[PDB]
This record gives sequence, structure tokens and C-alpha cells, in this order.
Amino acid sequence: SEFRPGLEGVPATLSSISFVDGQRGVLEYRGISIEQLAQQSSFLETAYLLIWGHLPTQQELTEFEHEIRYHRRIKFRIRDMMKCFPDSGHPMDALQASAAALGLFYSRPEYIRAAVVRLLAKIPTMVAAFQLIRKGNDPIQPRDELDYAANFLYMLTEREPDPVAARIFDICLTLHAEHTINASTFSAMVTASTLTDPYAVVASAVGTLAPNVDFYSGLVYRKLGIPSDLFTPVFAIARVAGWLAHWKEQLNENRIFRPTQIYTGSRNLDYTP
Amino acid sequence: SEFRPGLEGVPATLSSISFVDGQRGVLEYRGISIEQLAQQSSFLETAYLLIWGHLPTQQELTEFEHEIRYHRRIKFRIRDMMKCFPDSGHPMDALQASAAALGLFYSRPEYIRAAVVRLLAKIPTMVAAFQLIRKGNDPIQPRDELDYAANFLYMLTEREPDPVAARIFDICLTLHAEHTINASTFSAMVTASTLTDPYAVVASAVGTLANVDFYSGLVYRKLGIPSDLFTPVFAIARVAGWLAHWKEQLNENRIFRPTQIYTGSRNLDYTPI
Amino acid sequence: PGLEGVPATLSSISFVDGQRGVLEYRGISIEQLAQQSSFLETAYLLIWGHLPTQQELTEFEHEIRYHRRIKFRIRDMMKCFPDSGHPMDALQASAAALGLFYSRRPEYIRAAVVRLLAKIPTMVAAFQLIRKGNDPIQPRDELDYAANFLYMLTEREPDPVAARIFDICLTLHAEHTINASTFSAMVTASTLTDPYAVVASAVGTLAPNVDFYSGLVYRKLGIPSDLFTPVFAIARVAGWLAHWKEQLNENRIFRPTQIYTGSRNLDYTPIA
Amino acid sequence: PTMVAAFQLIRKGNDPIQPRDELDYAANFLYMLTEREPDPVAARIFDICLTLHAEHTINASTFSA
Repeated sequence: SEFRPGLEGVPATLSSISFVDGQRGVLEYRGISIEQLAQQSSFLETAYLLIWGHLPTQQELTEFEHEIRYHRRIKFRIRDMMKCFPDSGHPMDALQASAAALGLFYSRPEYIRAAVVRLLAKIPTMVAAFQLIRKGNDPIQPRDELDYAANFLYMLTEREPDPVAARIFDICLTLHAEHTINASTFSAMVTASTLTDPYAVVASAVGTLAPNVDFYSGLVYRKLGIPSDLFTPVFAIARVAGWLAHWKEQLNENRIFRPTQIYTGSRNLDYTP
Repeated sequence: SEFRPGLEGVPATLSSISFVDGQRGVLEYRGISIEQLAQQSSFLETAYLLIWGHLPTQQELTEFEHEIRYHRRIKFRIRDMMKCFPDSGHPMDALQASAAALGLFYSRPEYIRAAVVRLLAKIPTMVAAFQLIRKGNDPIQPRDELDYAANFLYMLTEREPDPVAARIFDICLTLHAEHTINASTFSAMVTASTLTDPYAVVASAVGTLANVDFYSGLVYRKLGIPSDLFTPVFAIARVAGWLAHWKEQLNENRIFRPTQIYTGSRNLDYTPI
Repeated sequence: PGLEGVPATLSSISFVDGQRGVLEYRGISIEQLAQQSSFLETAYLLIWGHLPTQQELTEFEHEIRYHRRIKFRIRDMMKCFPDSGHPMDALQASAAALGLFYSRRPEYIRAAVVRLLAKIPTMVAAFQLIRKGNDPIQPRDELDYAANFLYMLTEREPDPVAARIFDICLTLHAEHTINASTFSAMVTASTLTDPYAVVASAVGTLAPNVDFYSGLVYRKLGIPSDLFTPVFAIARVAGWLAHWKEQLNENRIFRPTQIYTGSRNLDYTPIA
Repeated sequence: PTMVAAFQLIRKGNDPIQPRDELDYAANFLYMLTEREPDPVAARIFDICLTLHAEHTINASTFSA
């Protein structure tokens, strides 16, 4: 008989998607070094690679980009629900409440193809709307003649940025979008095995997520004009690709997780009034 | 499966020696309560009870006491070797070393009756002797007139006491002679389990060993004994218990044998230096 | 009856699986560890838990080599024993009263292990010679562990090949899991003591399979026929010391309980 | 200097060291105290540092003799 405290060194599944070696430094998403990706690529490229399993042509990329550009705007009942929160909460409580209630509204082959589109589109709008409403003012609407990183930074600032900062923010979003098994990813994989929809899974993963890279991360963020409190929620968009990757293939093996225990306490007693 | 930390609450042995009960205040030395035994009895008359198992007559009592008093003496080889001991070490380590150096001189069906008279007559001489030899003197030698406790006090302080103090000390000794199973008695049991002599048993027990105290401290300080000597005294009495349990483990011969549960590494390679 | 199949601790040091034939010392099977490893390196493994660099092996070897000599009051206390007492009695007295001299009680975790590993074989070799009629022989300063021990015991320094046979037959024994000696070491050490006492009690209770290959390989090298069990203790102290350090972070205590079958409420008269 | 060195050792548990018969005054003393044989340069230096202390005129100790 053996034992394993805190569940260490134990295999849990058979991945394919990312590899790190750590003897010289080899970090690759699906089999490509990190610098070939970080010099001449854009975010939707990386995310199509991660999710779907290959690289796209010209047609399919232009179609994905237009579709994601059509679904960027929030409805009016949802703003009418946000208006009543207290103005003393946090951003992670706002994020769990909104991501959870967005599954009341639309839920029921396209099934796998649309949910990914809405989740990729509407998150940064919600983050920015509550940033404004927390202060007395109104929400700002989205433009239709901009691109992902610059559009988000405008909705937060109401000042239109020059292309250099847009490109820099975009690749700093490229180099965070994946890593291998840790707490949050095991929690998404535990939840998603009872055959559920992506809104509960992301609700639960963002429930448990709440020199090193941190030095320069802090500085290059502080200069672009982003408040302090909004540090960590900026993470959770960069990463929302990783988690969806997993939901797709853990839905293939139809098992359920359940270990057992080693009872260690007082035995056979009797009911004393 | 199951697991208990500290064997805490697992039955280990059978017994017929003592009984305790703590919701009402009951404590029995073979079924004769503590009050009517501390009212008109002495240490030797009890000790016969615990070890052998039934109240004695008068003829045997005379024989017993006469014999445990014609053997209080020692040779010059033990005293000559006692001198080569340091003079800045605790008296407890000297107790252990001397109890384990009795074994060389005396060793190898009246064999379980000689051992008791020897290990019961020959403790006080030696603890007092080291008390004197530590700070530069010569040790006293006992006369054939005084009693057990009277003679201990005379050897320790050189000036005779009055009889009332002797009587009080004899009570103080017949209180501390037994209780239920503890750490030290557990050590003596697991070491006797494989048929070895009584001396080794007493050395390992003393090694393990290093309300009522709140007043015993006072009663001892009054009579003129230092602080360094509060613990060896509490050992003199107690031997009369360890002995008894040795005597018991000899009827069944079955040797203690538990197991473990691992949680370490498995399969590795010796990497060259 | 007799504590069978009952889980007493959680440990990590040695693993043995019977029915399929295996044995490991911290995760490395034994037949791979015998052919390219010496003794002191194996003690270092079984104590701290990680094989060492080059400089650390060097400093351990030197530190051991400087602590083999033995002051003159200890010699002068050994001369009074009698010439008719067993050798295991000499070993209990010696290892128990070596704790009167050096007891301060990781500035006090790394000296004790050094002296305990240094000054045992000297004592067993001396009392051999003193019991016989003549006085002890000092240690050299140009040999290695098993060569030095064999020269102190017999005076005629051996061939290197015999040294190496001795050294691997000294690593074959250093470890094995729960038994009566080891359980008594832990029971003693649970109350937070220092080593010179737990070793005294553990050598108190020790007093074709491999009881046919030991006999002969021992009898050829030139070893008397009574020092058979004491030489075994030289091999085993390593094992025991690991335990005193593992069981010092749990802090609990031992206390099992008993059942009763005796008569109650009798009537007192001392004169029976 | 034999007496001074013998008590320096016995004060510590060990034994006294004996003298050699193939050395000179300052180096011999320094060996009996160290058990490590010294090179001639330090021997000569110690010797002349012993030369320049061996006399002075009337003070307490000399009046007492």
C-alpha cells in the first residue's frame, strides 16, 4: 500500500497542446518556437492555432475576423442590470456575476462554433463598462473602424491611440496566452467532465484564479495609462483562449473524477443527550 | 483503510495489576483501595503485594526485610571507577551509566528472586554517592540500625533526622509507586519482549524518563534536598512498578511487529559526479 | 495479539516489495548502488537525502579523518572493567557514558553525527586488546576506513582487495525497515532527547538465506568468533541516526491503552 | 619550555608530546607546541625577537630577586 500527499507527480490526462522542457528554455504552443510566433503574428492567429488544431488560409482568417467584429456590442437589459450593483464591490465579483448571468440569456455543430465567438467578443466591453459606471458617468460605445487592442484601449480612455502602442500591447498579449497544468486549469477540467456549457466552466475558473516577468509587466503597463485595480482582470482575457482549448478535448473522454480517502478519527460512540 | 496517529486509543496488552477510573476517583493496587493501604502499611509490604501477588504473612516478612539490608554494600572496584566521572554533568546521565554498569559484575530457578533484592537494595547508595563525589568529598557508609527512608536521609545529609520525618517520607514514597501504562512502561515492555535480563530494562527505562507537584515541591524542599535532585528521587519509588511488568511479559512469548506506509520516490539513476 | 498489521508512522526512507523481489535505499535499487559507491557517500544519502557535489564529499571525508583519536580519561576508565564480562555489555556502558563528556544541549546537529560516526570502532578494538592482556594500538593516518579498522584489530595491514570486499559487505546491511530494534529507537526518541541515549537503548534490545555467506567471508578475513554481533552494530548506526532526525519534526508522543481482567473491592489485612 | 608546553596540552584532554633530538631551540619549542615542523625563516625570526628582550635594569622584579 502506498500514498501521495497533495496529489503530486501523478499523471492526470494525455495532453497535446503545449510543451516546456526547462533545461535550456523551450516553450512552444502546438510545436513552434515562441519567437517565430512573437515577431510576425497577431492575436487571432495564435488563438485559431490553439483552439482548432492547425493554421488557417486567407479566406478563413478574414471570415473569422469579420464575424468577431460584428458581435462586440452589449444589449440594453444587461446595462439595466449592471446599473444596480453597489459602487463598492470589486472587479472579480463583477466578473463572476456577469459571466454567470450571461448564460440565462442565450443557452440551450453551430453549438460549438458560436459560444466561442460570444465569449471572445463581449468580455472587454463588460470590464470597461463597469469601470466607468463605478464613477458616476456613462458607458462609452464601440467604434467600427478600429482593431482589437486599440479599440479596447479607446473604450477605456476616450482618446484614440497611435499604431505603435497598439502593436506593442498586442504582442504583450501574445506572450501570456498558455501554460500547462496548474490549479485553475485542473478546476476547469474537473467542472467540464459532467458535460456542461462554457459559461459555468469559465465562472468557476475565474472563481479560483482570484528578474521575473513581473518587473517589466508592471512598468510597461503603468505607462500606457491603465489603473492599478485593473491589473489582474487584464490577465483574464489574454488567457481565455487556453481554457477553451481544454473544454474541447476533455469533452471527448467521457470519464468522471472521484478519488477516495483514508478515514482518521474517533470511532464507535453512543448518543449522550 | 484506516490510520491512527500515536497508536492513540489502540489496545495493546492485557493486565491484572492496577485499575483506574477518573469520573469518580478510583485507583486500585490489585483490588484494595489506596486509603486503607496508605493508612497502616509500608513500602516493602506493598512491594511484596504488587510483584508477587497476595498479602504476606509475618515469617516471610521478617525474612524479606532482613535480607534487603544485609545487602546494601558494594565493592571498591565500583567506587574506584565512580571517581573517573566528570564533575559538570547532570546526575541523571550518571544514574543511567551506573545502572548499566552493574551488569558486568553480576550476570548469568531462584534467579527471579535474587534480582529483585539486588535492584531494590542498591539504588539509593549510588545516587547519594554521586551527590557527594561531584563536589569533592568522600561518600558515607551505612549503619545496621536505621530504616529505609531514615537511612537514605542520613547518608545524604550526615545528620540524623527525627522519627516523624521518617514516617512522612515513607508515605511520600508509597504514593508514587504505580499508575497505568505510560511512555516509560511502554519502553520497558517492548524491550523485555525478547527475553533479556532486568538490568538492561532498567537502563532503557531511565533513559526514556528524562495537583500533586504543587505541594510535593514544598514538602521536599523543607527536608533539605537541592533542586538538581527532584527528578532522581521520583525514580527510586518508581522502579517497584517497572519490575512488575517485566515479570508479566514472560508468560506469553510473542514479539511486537507493526508496519508503515510510504510516500517517497520510485525508480531513479545514479548520476556520475 | 502482538501488534500485527497495524500503521504506526508515515516514512520515506526505504522501500521493499517481497513477492516480486526488490529493495531500495531512497529510490535506487541496491545492485546498482553496490558497484560504484563507497560507504560515507551512502551514509550522506541516508541522512540528508541528496547525493552531494565534489567539495562536500571532500570536506566530510576530512572531518571524519580528524576525529578518530581518544582522550586519556576514557582509556583510564576502561581499565577497571572485569575480565569476565560479555562484549555487548561493554558496548552499552561505553556508548552511554560517552554522553557525560560532550553534551551541550545546525550548530548542534552536525557535530554529534561526526563523533558518533568516528569513535565506535576504536572502542570495540581497544576492549578486545585490553581484555586479552595487552594495551591498545593507536590509529594510523594514511589508510582508509576498513583498512584502518583491520590494522587496529590485527596489526598486519591487509591487501587492498580485502579492504574493498569488506567495504561492500559493510554497505550490504545499513538499512532495513520496521523491526524491534528500530521501534525501540523511535519510542525512546519521541520525547525529544539527544542521540547518545537512543543508541544506548537500541543496542540494549538487539542482544539458503544470508546465514551461510556471512559466516565464511567473515571467518577468512581473520575475525574472532565472538565479535560477530558487535561488528554488525558498526554497520547499522547509520540507519538509526536518520530516524532520530525525522521523528523530531512530528512532536507528538506515544501512549497506547490496556484492557482489564482483575478482581475488585477486597478487604484489607496486612498480616495475611 | 617543556613544562609550559606539557601543561598547555594536558589542559585540553590530550597527552604531552616528546622532544626531538635533531632540531634547535626555537624551532623545537614551536614544534612541541604545534606538532608541525617549521621552515628555517620563522625559526630565525623568533630567535632574534627573543634576543632583544633578555635584559633591562632595576625595576620591581629584579629588586625582589
